[PDB]
Amino acid sequence: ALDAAYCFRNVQDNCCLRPLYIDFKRDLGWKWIHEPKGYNANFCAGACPYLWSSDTQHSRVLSLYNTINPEASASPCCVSQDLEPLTILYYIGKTPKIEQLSNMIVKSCKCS
Amino acid sequence: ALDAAYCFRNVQDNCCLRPLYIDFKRDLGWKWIHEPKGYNANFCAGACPYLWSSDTQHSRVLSLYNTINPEASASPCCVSQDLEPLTILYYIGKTPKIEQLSNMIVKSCKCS
Repeated sequence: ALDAAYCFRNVQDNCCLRPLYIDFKRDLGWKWIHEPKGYNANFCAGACPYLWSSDTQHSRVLSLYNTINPEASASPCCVSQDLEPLTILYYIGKTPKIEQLSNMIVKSCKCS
Repeated sequence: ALDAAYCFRNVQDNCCLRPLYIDFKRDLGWKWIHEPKGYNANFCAGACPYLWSSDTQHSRVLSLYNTINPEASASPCCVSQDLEPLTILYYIGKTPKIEQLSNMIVKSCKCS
């Protein structure tokens, strides 16, 4: 899979999972989230050559088209595949609010 | 939607559907497909600013992160949303083969 095991601690140009830890206050200026203070959002980035983790038939065809005609700028894109949720705690005055946000953390990537 | 109505015949920088007709033989060198001779594959391309057709919570958060820190190269990507199939006819010797390929044509885009 295009996951941490394959992707982290390898520097490759093709589509792969890239690590990214976001500190809510420091990076986004969100001072209102109480816990957690940050999380491993991660992201997907890299080239999508022919048949490299192709999502659909369209990704397969476009990955071949883009190899032949790169000027078209029609390459498939390296995007999230598997994601995980994140539970946050924030206050609303003194009313503690707990919310489970789905699809917050990316665990694997694909060429779509 | 980020579809033909909004996107074609407008030249915008943000994520949008882009037209692309592929001629099998001329563009891909696939001489073995009998009908159709080509089709409207189309593609998705363009910038993903904060909240522009955000797919998941991760796309929402990363679109804000990328606005503040563009060097990170962590932007969400403009990718297919709705797709359509395409039926092709090809021969295998003199055995006509008919296949319906799913997700061949892109009709709308999203920032994922």
